[PDB]
Amino acid sequence: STRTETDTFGPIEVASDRYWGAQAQRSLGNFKIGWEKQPLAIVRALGIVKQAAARANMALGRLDPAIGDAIVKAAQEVIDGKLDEHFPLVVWQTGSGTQSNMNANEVVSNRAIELLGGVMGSKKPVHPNDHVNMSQSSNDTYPTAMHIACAERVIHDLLPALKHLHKALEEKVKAFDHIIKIGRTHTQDATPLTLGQEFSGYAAQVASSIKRIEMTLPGLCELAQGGTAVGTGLNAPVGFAEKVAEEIAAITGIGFTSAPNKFEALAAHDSMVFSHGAINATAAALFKIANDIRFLGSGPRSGLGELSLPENEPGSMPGKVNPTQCEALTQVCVQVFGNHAALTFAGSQGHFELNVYNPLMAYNFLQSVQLLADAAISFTDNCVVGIEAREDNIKAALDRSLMLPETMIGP
Amino acid sequence: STRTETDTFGPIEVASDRYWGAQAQRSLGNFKIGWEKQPLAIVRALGIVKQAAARANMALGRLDPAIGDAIVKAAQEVIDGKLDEHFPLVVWQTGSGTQSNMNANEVVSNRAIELLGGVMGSKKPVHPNDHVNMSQSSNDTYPTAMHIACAERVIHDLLPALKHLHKALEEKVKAFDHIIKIGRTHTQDATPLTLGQEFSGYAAQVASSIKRIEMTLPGLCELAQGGTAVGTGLNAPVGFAEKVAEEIAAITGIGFTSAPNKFEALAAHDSMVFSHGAINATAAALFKIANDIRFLGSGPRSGLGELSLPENEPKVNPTQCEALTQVCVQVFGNHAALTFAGSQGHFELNVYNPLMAYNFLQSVQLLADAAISFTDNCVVGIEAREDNIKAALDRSLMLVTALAPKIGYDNAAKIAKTAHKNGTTLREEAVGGGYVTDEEFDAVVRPETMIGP
Amino acid sequence: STRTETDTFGPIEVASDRYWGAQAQRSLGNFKIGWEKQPLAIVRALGIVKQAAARANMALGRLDPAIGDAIVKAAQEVIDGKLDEHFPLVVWQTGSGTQSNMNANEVVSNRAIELLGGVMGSKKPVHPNDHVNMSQSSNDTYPTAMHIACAERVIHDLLPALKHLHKALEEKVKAFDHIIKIGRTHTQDATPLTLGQEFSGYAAQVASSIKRIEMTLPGLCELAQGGTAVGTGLNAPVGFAEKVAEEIAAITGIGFTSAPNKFEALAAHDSMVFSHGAINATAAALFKIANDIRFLGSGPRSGLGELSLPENEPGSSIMPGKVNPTQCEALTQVCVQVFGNHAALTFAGSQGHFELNVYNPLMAYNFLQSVQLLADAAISFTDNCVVGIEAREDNIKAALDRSLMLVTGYDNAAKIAKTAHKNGTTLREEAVGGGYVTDEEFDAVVRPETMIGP
Amino acid sequence: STRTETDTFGPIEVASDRYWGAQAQRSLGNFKIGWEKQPLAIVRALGIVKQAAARANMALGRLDPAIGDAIVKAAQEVIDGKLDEHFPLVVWQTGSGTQSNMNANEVVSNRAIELLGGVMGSKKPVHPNDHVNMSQSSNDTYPTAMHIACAERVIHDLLPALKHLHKALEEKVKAFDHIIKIGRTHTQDATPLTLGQEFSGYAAQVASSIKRIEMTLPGLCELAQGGTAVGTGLNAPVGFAEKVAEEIAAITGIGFTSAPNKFEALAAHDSMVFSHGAINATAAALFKIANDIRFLGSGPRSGLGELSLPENEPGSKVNPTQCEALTQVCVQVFGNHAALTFAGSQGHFELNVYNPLMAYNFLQSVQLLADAAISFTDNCVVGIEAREDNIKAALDRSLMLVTALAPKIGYDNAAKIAKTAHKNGTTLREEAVGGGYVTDEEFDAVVRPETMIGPA
Repeated sequence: STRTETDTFGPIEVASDRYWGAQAQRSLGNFKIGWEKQPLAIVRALGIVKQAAARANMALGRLDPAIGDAIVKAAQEVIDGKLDEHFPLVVWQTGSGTQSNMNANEVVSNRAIELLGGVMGSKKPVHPNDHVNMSQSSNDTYPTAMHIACAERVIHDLLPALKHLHKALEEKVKAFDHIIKIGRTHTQDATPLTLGQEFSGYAAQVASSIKRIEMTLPGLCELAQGGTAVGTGLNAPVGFAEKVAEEIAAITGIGFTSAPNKFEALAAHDSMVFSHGAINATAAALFKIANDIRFLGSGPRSGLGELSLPENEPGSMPGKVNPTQCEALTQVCVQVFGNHAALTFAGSQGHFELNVYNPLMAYNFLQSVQLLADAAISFTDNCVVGIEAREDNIKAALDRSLMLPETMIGP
Repeated sequence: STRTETDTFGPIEVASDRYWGAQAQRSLGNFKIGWEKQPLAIVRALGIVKQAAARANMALGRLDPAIGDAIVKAAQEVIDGKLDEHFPLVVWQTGSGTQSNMNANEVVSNRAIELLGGVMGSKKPVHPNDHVNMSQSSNDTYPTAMHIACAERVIHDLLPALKHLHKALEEKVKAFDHIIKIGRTHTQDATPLTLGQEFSGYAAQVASSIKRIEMTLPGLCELAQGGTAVGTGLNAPVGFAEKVAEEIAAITGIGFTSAPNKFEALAAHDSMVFSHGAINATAAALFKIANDIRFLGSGPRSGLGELSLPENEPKVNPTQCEALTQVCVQVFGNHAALTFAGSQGHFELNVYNPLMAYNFLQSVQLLADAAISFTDNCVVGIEAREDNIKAALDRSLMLVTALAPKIGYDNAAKIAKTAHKNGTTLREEAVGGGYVTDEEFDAVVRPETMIGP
Repeated sequence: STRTETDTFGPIEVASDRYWGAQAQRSLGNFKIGWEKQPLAIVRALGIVKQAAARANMALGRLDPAIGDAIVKAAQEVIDGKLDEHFPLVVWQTGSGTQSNMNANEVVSNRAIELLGGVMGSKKPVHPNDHVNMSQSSNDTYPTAMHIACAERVIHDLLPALKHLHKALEEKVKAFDHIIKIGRTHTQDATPLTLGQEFSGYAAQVASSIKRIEMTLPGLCELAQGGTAVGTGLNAPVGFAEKVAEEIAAITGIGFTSAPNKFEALAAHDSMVFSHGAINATAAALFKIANDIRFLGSGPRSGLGELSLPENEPGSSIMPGKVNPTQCEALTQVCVQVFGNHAALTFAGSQGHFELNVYNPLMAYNFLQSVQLLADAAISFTDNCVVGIEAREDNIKAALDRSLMLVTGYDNAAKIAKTAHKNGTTLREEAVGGGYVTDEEFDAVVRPETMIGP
Repeated sequence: STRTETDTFGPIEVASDRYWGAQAQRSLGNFKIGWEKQPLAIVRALGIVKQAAARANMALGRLDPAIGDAIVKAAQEVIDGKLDEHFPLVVWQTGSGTQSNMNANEVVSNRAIELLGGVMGSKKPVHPNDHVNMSQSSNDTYPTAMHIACAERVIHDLLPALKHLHKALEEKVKAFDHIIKIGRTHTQDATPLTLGQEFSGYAAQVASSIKRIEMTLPGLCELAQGGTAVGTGLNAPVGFAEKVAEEIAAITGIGFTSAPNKFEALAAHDSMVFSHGAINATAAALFKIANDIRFLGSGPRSGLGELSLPENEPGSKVNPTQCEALTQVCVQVFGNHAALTFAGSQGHFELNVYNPLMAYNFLQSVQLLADAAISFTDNCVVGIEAREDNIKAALDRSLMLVTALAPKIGYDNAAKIAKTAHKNGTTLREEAVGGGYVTDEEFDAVVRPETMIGPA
């Protein structure tokens, strides 16, 4: 059961229960590459831009409110994640993200047609290019969607995750502050510090990571939208760039702004390279914390034996508790280091007016953010909060140390 | 509706619909991290190990044929892709791959039980640990499945994909052999070469990439199975290591062997770092090829204008070039992750296995799929813009050297500078300056004699 | 001839005309690895720490001014770079930088001794450990010196080099604002923009890079000094951490502070990873700029032919066209080197163990190499390429009139396009020669200057 | 004083004691970038190419013996490392390596002129371009020199350094083969193995790395020389490509060959990406080995305490400083590999113009790994001693060996022994004998670590 959809290349059959159009159907056949569909955060962001564009185009007298209001309602369904199944395209597509931009135009158009009681696939009364794509190019819409999605996930997922981790580490600083243990430098026995003090290092690394990320957000919140095809703003109304950013800001509740220079915003994504550097630095910090905890929990008898980590999956030898949350997190952090290398290389590869590595950069950034937010929460809830000190082992080691104690942990 | 499954922690409910057990159900909650499930190639290879172990275990008299035969059939369904929906676990789990090993044990055990008309969840008469996992450990099974999957996907997907690309390139070598063009070095106009010669470079890069990959296969084909928990082989029967590798080889049609040192095989995965090194080098070659083609197709008026690339989407954007180059950069990133994970083994065991399996297999899948798509949707349909190329050939200043024999260096130089200043051709400055007749110009300046030694 | 020097391990011979002592001499023999000695910027920074520590120790009455004043003068010579030949140790040493710290203690001690008329090698009256290293550890001094060195080179070398390039780019924006050219998207012909607008993108990328770098400096300027061995501050006087940071700030003219958590400052160097992330992002920006200019200057006849780049290397008389974009090549090579350095530095940054990260020299070396190369290459690409760039106006205009992009009367706009495309002619030759519109109607309609803004 | 050297741009002064010419002198001011000069292995290799080219040109009758014999002797001094101070140019120059090729031409020409009693700077009777650079282009010469240098250093430095390390690891396999220790998986206590078995893993990692590197050498030994400017071989005599490769092979004693496709050899250096992938893999192996030894040596009292590593410097306790040097070096190689790979991707049309960058990173990787492998071997591995009393004492304290009682006393009674030992902080013996599950003699009869270290 199909309907026939058309574009400048000709007609193509689309499953009747699907909202997408000719171009999306073509891209399914042309880009059979890999496992990865466009991140759902990008799908949502494309919804935000189509909705904000409609609102700005109406306010600037370019769009019939009969058409515009239907676009707005249809795009809300994309925003709310109700139409996720109508985005079947892979990451590994045209480097400007044109196929997914057109996927969003077609879906918003067909759903709006349906809401107005029109015939799906006919492009009437809501046209995918003339109305949904009005005042925009793929060249400026996809990079805008990237920044929105990246900022949103950092602000709503990653930063709360890290604060949650920080709070748990601070609880441990307070609980472990009276526990005096032996320091290790070069892995060799050294002078004493409290377990609370050691944990205060971990906490400080996490707080610092939070601040580093936050500092990079203003860059991320500058949007390409309104630069159109090459950055000149040609074929956009005067004032569109500013207005559509205000509309985007109002939808998201995040202080998005129009980029001061559209040529810079199209030809390069240096803000994402720098923001991803803060996430890269966060991964190095979390790696170290997780690796330390791993080793401090080693044993029960031939290890360092300072920590008792919660046992999350079933045992049988007695006392043998694998630090599996440390393992999940350290694996995630290394993934991020790899993502950062790809993201950086892609960022260097812009040509003239346009960087055509957009889907790759969005996919790497969003994966890093998802992985680190998820693993930070999991490591916190399933490891950190339940960590106990093995005080007898810590005492018994200190009393059998060569290194020498309440008078040895101060300036 | 749910079935009660049990482990040493206690009972937990599993959808009656599902073949997995207590460990897998627990891991769903414990590792709520990311988008990525275990690659289906890893699921298949785990099926392969469990099938091969059951056969090895039966031939060594350790496993009763009533249990073993059911295991073999249940495992065959995993191998064949029929039970993919029964592996719901993420990549980002315990670093030995234990949870996915357990997932495989439970799925095979339950399906085996059902084949025997027993009660699922009861571990009778096919026990997930005692029978499906017999003579093995998570530590030696998951890295074995890693190597099987990596070698299988390279042999069946990547290698044929590159050969397909190589053939399509060699065809263009022959078709474009007669087309003389201006070379570019440092992006500046240079001495000539044929479009065929230029494409012979691309082909040779692909052909060399294949040989580099093939060379790393023997190392991938060495399997950790039989090292058990720490490499010693404790709790595996004498001969199990060798037998199970033979069984795997028979299942796959590929020359898998038992690794000569099981400690090296558990504590590190250097052969995967090396293989992916060949994949990384192939990504660099493919990137350069796609980037060249991208620029050679630039235009139609203000670019290089040498190639006409097929238009697939509704002035032709080189979208297949863009897909392939993005894929190659992804591989560069994957290689850094895989290398670092490789360095991070501790004592008897490397606990970055799922991360390494995921990266290696993603690279292989992307490179293979993009190579095929680049071949079919770009390379085969490439046309030379012969009028553009010839026009440029005639407007070039590079051919001045051919006049030097007959007219001397200083005169040729004077032709070139005047042509450069005036915006004119060499023929216009040579013939119109009296240095040579039009008959002699055509006799001296022969591009066909400047593309060889 | 050689002077006998002594540590807890035994006696060892040191060349008589050298100021280093027993631990330096041992490390020379023990670490025969690589081409790279410690960056001179680190040597300087070690001198700074020794000078500052002496002044901080005197102000807290732990060090006798007779000894202290000689240390200051000796350290000054290290700071001024007068004693660089007395630091023969490689980067590829102990991971805390212990041996370079000791190299600094031994050089400043022997020089101060020689300044007080004493006997070199005798540790009197200036002891390398008890006086020069007083109140400090290698674990807090080397990381302190790393941060001083990195911050000094970013502030004095890289940022001025970037401002210099930005200024030169802004002059080209003004000069090229009138020149309308064809845009390129996916490398395909696209709608018009001016060469000035294109260059304003480059200028904005550099300015943004400058801002990203500056924003990371406060983190770099937090110092580990005072944490001593494991971070607790043991064996350093109360108030030493604050005071020595104040002394370091006075010496360098830069607002260095004492790190609020010494455990974080010794066990990890996350703020270097973050700062180097700004440098990494700068290298990606510079890479794209240089690469664009390389392609825009390509030709003279079979390239893009938009820019004429200064020829800095001799050509042939028979090759009046060819100008290799060699400054572009130096810069792009440097940028790619920075991408590698960033990967190493990040990985090293993840590899701390318990109270101490022991990849310090690796990270110092990579960071400082990145700063040196980017600053140098930015200077050289500016003076030797950017300032001398000329637009090939006739070429750009000829390209603009041979273009098929200005088609956007009737609607054989597509048919004029497709015929010109088919025939290899111009839009004029088919729109006027085909009888669709006159020359004056063509010229009143097809206007690029109306197509470069909203 | 100075000598006037001239190119097409005009005259330039060169220090009288220096053999380089006009282009080398201009390159000093044009590329004031970085600390790094062209590696000396590249200088040597440029010497090799110039000597090989002279011999090849003479043999083909295109170069006068009076001129070439002088080039040959002058180039020999470059090859021997006698003229190193006359190559002052940085890595960070033109991407084809032109400036360094020119440097070699000028140095060879001026020294040759001198040997013939001519005037230095005159280009007579030996001309840097007409004679020393005959049949060559900078596009095909510098990458030939690059491959020569990389292969030479791998073959003479890195491979022997790795065999040296392997040899010292095998000594330790034999020494430690009697010593049974507790395994560690996930860093947790696990079943036993010998310290010899553990070192057998390290030794097999090193042997495997050796084979991986060797396998990539044929690729590295294929040379671009003869491709000239763009790959076609125009301006080179028929058979120059083959002959010059032969001459290079004869100078080096290494099986260099002429690359079967010159366009591939000029536009890309994928062979180097692949070989450096072998070096990258080696660094990952060596990092793991050194990191393990670091941790096994940890203590002396609150670490793992398995190994006593030689004390080279103060000190405290024994800081594992050789492990730190080697691990730092290994991470450096990971970074180099990323830069090298990306450069490899960046070729444009007929020529890759990231040559010096790739050369520099490859040779630095080789130098650092060879040096660090040797130093780690000599100053750490050979002197490593097992702390047998520590290891034995942990082996007897371990809960891991309960599994040996399981066949005799059953799987539930062994666990009861283990949990009680765990809770009480007592040994397996105290709980097994002291709970009447087994006699002292039976415990020694069944709980035998030496029977749990192999197939079962």
